[PDB]
Amino acid sequence: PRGSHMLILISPAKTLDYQSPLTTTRYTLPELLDNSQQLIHEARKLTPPQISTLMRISDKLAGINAARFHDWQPDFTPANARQAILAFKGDVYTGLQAETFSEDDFDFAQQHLRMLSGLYGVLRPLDLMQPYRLEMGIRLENARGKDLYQFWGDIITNKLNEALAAQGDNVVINLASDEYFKSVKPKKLNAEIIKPVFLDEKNGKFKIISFYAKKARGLMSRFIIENRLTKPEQLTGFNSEGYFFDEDSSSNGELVFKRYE
Ligand SMILES: [Cl-]
Ligand SMILES: [Cl-]
Repeated sequence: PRGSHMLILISPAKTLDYQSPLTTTRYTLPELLDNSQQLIHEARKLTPPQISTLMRISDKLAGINAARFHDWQPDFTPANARQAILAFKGDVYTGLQAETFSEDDFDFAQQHLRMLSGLYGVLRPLDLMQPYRLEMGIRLENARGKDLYQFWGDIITNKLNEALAAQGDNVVINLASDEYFKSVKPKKLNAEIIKPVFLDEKNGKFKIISFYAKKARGLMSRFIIENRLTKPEQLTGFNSEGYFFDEDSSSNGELVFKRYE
């Protein structure tokens, strides 16, 4: 893989959509399914009551997810799976708004965007995925350890490095939640890390407000893709929905964007 000099990382989503019209029919296949299969083997051992307490979800949703683990099999097709960038729904994906992407937009995203995933490890935008719930921070015991950080080890970082240029200045734009970015090993990552941070106002102070911040990470992802950005300095132009760059508040690889109420 050639890789590129700019890679965006975002979180996955809990809500999945396999019924809306496909915005593109082009797809690829996830590259870490041998690992995924091992996790499915463990996940299948859980009863629905165990899923409900472990994942803190309703009995009904635990049942649905028990069935998903039972039903999962690695021969992915459009009849049984959907591209990750289309399947995921939630605040990040509302900001990203992939349903308005052109085929060229999808090609740029396929080169420059990756979703982290408890089950799949690393997803490309066009990678088909079968439905699941397995959040990265879940304490699922496995052959390699007591949780998914121990399971994935350096694998996720190594896969991201494959998508980065072998030499030259690379940047990884961390637009993922800490739960997911914890699966990446910065000392082993072949890139500078830049973390755009979105702060909203409250009582004269600026703070991370989760529902706003998730949508903002999506808006920024879309900004980068739509404008085909190549360099870190270009990210400071982001101003969607009232955010503005704050240079003085930005250090240590954070790029801070503030927004008034
Ligand atoms: Cl659905
Ligand atoms: Cl997020």
